[PDB]
Amino acid sequence: PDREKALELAMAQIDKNFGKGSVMRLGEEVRQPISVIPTGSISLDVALGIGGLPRGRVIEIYGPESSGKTTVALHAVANAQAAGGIAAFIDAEHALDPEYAKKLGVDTDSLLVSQPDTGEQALEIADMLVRSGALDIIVIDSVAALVPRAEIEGHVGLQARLMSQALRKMTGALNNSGTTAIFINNLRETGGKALKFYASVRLDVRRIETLKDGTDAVGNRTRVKVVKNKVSPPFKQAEFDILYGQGISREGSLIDMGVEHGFIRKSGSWFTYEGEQLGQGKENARKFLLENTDVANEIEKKIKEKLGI
Ligand SMILES: Nc1ncnc2c1ncn2[C@H]1C[C@H](O)[C@@H](COP(=O)(O)OP(=O)(O)OP(=O)(O)O)O1
Repeated sequence: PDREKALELAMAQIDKNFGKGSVMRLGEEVRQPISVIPTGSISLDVALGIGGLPRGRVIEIYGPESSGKTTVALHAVANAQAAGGIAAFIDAEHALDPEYAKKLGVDTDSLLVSQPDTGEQALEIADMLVRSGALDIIVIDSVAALVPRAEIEGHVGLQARLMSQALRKMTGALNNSGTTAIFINNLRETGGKALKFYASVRLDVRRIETLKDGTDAVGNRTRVKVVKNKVSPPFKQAEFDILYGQGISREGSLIDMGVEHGFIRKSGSWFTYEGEQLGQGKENARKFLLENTDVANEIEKKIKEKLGI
């Protein structure tokens, strides 16, 4: 009684019992469900397997201070908006900057922003906003800031239940609503034990290295390791460039990928897309595509095919 056919026989018994991707073969490039939201990072998009954050899924983006977490999230908001979506930001950090947001594609003016007082009020006005079935994406700034009713008033219990409760009720909510929920986490190098088991995707955003280009510093090179993923196979990672005051670099992203995929070449550190050269050094080819969007288009259109959709 053949293993191969005796494995899938039962391995299939599992999905049917515990969900879609409860058991995946790290090798499979399967792709049966989409309605995903581009993260504006072609590299991270593919690393996700479904070319973006699955909608209707609770997502967690954790990492140290100044890693790129929120930038990605706002980048998520930018797209879900630019496609006729309604985005809500449950600010509890009071740090969000419109000026930087708007410069990334966020229709600030028409962005719902609620500034809770208690961790409970936050998780409510959020779970409640989700139920209205109007939102497409909702991101919550600072899982840390979500402090309970008391504490704010006066070991003795924990907030980590405040998360299990609202998450229990809210996880099933956005499930049949199609509203993807981003939760932003932080520095340790609590309630994070409940979210770690609900998120259908959990990204680990660490700032791999500092971008310079001969002046002071512009942005940073960020690396993201999708450690949990129930839509596609996990453990894949991606890198990209985040320029100070401009966001993620689509242009420079097309290059990193362009070459890693053999569409552009590198003789003497001189990037060139078949026949016509771009320039020496990366920060210069980035400045090349930054002007001619046609040449960058076909390059974006060539990589779009080379991989899953
Ligand atoms: N308001 C802004 N104006 C200009 N550049 C900014 C602004 N906010 C952030 N940046 C740039 C410089 C930061 O080094 C870079 C990455 O920061 P961010 O992507 O905000 O990190 P982060 O999201 O991991 O930190 P946090 O824990 O607060 O979410 O974005």
